[PDB]
Amino acid sequence: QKYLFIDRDGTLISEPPSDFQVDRFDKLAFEPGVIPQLLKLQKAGYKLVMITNQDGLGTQSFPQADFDGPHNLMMQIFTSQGVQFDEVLICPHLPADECDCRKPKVKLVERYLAEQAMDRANSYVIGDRATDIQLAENMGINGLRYDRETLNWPMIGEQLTRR
Amino acid sequence: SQKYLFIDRDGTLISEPPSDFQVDRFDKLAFEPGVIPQLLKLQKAGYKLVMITNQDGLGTQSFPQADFDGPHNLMMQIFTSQGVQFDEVLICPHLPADECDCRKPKVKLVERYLMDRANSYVIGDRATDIQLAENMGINGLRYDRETLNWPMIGEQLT
Ligand SMILES: [Ca+2]
Ligand SMILES: [Ca+2]
Ligand SMILES: [Cl-]
Ligand SMILES: [Cl-]
Ligand SMILES: [Zn+2]
Ligand SMILES: [Zn+2]
Repeated sequence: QKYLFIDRDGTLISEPPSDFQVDRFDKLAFEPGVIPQLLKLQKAGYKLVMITNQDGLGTQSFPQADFDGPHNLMMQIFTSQGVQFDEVLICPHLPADECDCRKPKVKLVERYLAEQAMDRANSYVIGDRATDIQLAENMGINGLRYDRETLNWPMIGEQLTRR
Repeated sequence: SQKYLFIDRDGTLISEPPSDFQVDRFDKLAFEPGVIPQLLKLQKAGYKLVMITNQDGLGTQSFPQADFDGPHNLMMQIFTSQGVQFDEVLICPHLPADECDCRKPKVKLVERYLMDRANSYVIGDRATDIQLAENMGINGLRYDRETLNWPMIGEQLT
């Protein structure tokens, strides 16, 4: 079973440069081609897992309800279009917290690291940061660095369905 | 000449809010199932897309433009980022009691198009969308999420 463990901010949707929080609907913007390309990936046999660091989500620096609105709408869009994430894995912690679950730590994905849980050879972490790539290393799998110009959703869709 | 799909907004591309028929809040925005992949499938088959919508009283105290713009611009962001392009977005903002020239099924918003008539369509969920197709001299598909939906239409037209 091949899995794509996919980052949220800066990968599925744009990352706001001011505070790095999609905490209003006008800061919500899908990355180009993400929907058709995730559809294409699913049709090739990949299951999808969302994995995101959301610094201080739940607290007053990032109120749950400020996150929920655009997140839920993002999820309705995916679901309604046929894109299904098996899980959405979120670390709401601050880096100072030194929590167990903050990417590139593997705690959130521990069940996929069980011994026949996935096909490590053909599974990927897709994300736009070094920490996504480090997560992949920590997981014993491939890391793809999403880039809107140089490794984008159409390129990814093509590359991962190559035979 | 050119194949067009004249596509209704509320109830056809996006969900129609059941109590007040206005998508005037972000939390009332939802996409109709499969609308994105099917419109992309339709584009690849040579259909050009035009959005056509009655937005009763858009700009009045009951439907302020700023209330419309937010969810609408977001919907547009989503479509465009995913490769779906509407050549135009044609809006009648009037109340029915105004009896304007532009409220579907009247043909005014679309005069300019009045294209390959035999392969062109109005797609919408109301009898008024079907009447628009008749008034325009083209085909009408009565969208229904359950019974004549986006995957069916994508398949039918390709
Ligand atoms: Ca990111
Ligand atoms: Ca309608
Ligand atoms: Cl992250
Ligand atoms: Cl209408
Ligand atoms: Zn954590
Ligand atoms: Zn009008």
